Amino acid sequence: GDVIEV
Repeated sequence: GDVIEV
């Protein structure tokens, strides 16, 4: 899956 850091 993805790693999303915002």
